[PDB]
Amino acid sequence: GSHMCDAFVGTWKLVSSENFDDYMKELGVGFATRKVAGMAKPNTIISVNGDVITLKTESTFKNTEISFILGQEFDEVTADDRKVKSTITLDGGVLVHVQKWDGKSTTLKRKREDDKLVLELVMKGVTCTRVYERA
Ligand SMILES: O=C(O)c1c(N2CCCCC2)nc2c(Cl)cc(Cl)cc2c1-c1ccccc1
Repeated sequence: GSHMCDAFVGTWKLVSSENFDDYMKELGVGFATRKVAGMAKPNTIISVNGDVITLKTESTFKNTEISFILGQEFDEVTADDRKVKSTITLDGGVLVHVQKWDGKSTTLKRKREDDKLVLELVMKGVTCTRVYERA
């Protein structure tokens, strides 16, 4: 049967970024990591099996995979090596991903817009946009 998350399922390749260096800086990412991460064009497979959503990313920099159930907090190690407590929820048709660590929080929103998957990343005053197309 069909589900709301269906529009996210697929293979997505990064095409563009706005304010990513600023966002990483706000997170405390060091110079060299910012430069190397900022060059990459990662690919992410988003799949669903029952209630479990998996996000599998492959790139020249880091490979990551997370699996989760909507609304259920989980442990995540981010590409910049933060050890966070994450929760991913649907807000209408937007996936909202909150990461908490050391009393800090960042919010990552995934939305479908035209044929794209658009990510909005917010840390304190900084907003970054990452745009993906199907691969
Ligand atoms: O796009 C990502 O998967 C991703 C990412 N994103 C954040 C939004 C949701 C998906 C994961 N956040 C990053 C951060 Cl906060 C720091 C660094 Cl140093 C690298 C990344 C990368 C990243 C960047 C380049 C290659 C691999 C992962």
